[PDB]
Amino acid sequence: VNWSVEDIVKGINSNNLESQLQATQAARKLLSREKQPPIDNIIRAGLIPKFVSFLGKTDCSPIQFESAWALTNIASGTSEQTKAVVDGGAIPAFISLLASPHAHISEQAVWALGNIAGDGSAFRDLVIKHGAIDPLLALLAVPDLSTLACGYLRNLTWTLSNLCRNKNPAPPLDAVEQILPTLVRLLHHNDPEVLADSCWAISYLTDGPNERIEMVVKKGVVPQLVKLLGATELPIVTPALRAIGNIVTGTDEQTQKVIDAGALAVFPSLLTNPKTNIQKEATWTMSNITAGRQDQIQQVVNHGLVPFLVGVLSKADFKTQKEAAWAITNYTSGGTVEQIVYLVHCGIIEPLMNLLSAKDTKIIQVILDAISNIFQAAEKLGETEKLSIMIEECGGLDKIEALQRHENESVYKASLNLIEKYFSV
Ligand SMILES: CNCc1cccc(-c2cccnc2)c1
Repeated sequence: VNWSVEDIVKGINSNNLESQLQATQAARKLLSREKQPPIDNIIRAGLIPKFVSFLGKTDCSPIQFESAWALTNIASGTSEQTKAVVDGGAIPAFISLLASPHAHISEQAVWALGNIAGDGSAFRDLVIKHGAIDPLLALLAVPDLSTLACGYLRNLTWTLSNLCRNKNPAPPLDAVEQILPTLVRLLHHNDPEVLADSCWAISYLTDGPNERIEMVVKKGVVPQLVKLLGATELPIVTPALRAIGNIVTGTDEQTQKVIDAGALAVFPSLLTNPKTNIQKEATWTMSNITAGRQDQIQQVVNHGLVPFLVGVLSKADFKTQKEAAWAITNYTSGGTVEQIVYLVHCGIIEPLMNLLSAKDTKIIQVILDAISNIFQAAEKLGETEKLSIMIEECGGLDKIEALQRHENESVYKASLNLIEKYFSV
């Protein structure tokens, strides 16, 4: 404990496997240090090539383990540092070690690959090209997952989620297809961490174009996502909500699967969740669902979710309120006249008008857009007057006319539009 770099270098350069082993172990402990671990000094000393060569000493499993751990400590730092480990030839060496008869050594290799793949798209794809996926999946090829050591199972799930991570580009379609069945199995495993990381992996794969959303949804995971959406553990709910949120940016049939799985019955509690980001992401998800078909809007109505949207619009973090505004504009643009009537009876007008005094230019356009849609529904019933009166009684015109002095063009036109058509002669 507490060796200098000079001494580690000296032991590692000796012609003595045991001396090298003690020095490597000393290096790992130094790199394990919590405050200010001298990763850059270790790299500057030229130790990484030597650590990588110790990975192949199949005759001396303890120096395999120490250098794996030392190297993983470097690889779990910055991108330059991870680059240094990769530049040392570590990826093939680590993939070879997945096959090691020592679980401790196999596990380090899993964690190493996880940190390398997790650093970015190019390294993720490099790990895949070196053929990491097959021996990783082979480590989970048992009849029942419960028979694997918990920490072992957690490390493998974490590493697979990293192979699913990042965009531009997203992972190769072939690799996603190869990984997905094991992922679906992990998503049914009873361990909070395995579930959380499985959820993350799904949320990564669903974060893109509808074809990738489809690859996931064809595998029947949506009912399991909805169940996880109801969990007590925030670290499961958070990625499950993200995945559900991604899926409803897809086609109407993809969205409908989310509704069919019973997802909307969880949203009264999500739209009032004490954690700001859950509530934000729930309202975003709602805005994509109110942008769907009229029968899908009708299910939002039937689950009693409209009062909850009115509530979030009335009081919430501003970014959440911005999402609720979108949910409303999407609802009003695609909704039937009866569905828009119902929205106004729930009390949408007053908190809609109040958000017109926000100095965020975009929410103003969104709200004015929704007001226009509601008037068009009112035009079909001849309640245009009652609507104008109602808007005027909560202070709507004060906010709408003051928006004519607004130094943004798109706002002013649509602002003046309204004052003219529904508040004149
Ligand atoms: C014309 N499409 C409108 C639409 C559909 C679906 C979602 C959103 C959205 C835009 C910005 C923030 N949140 C949600 C907007």
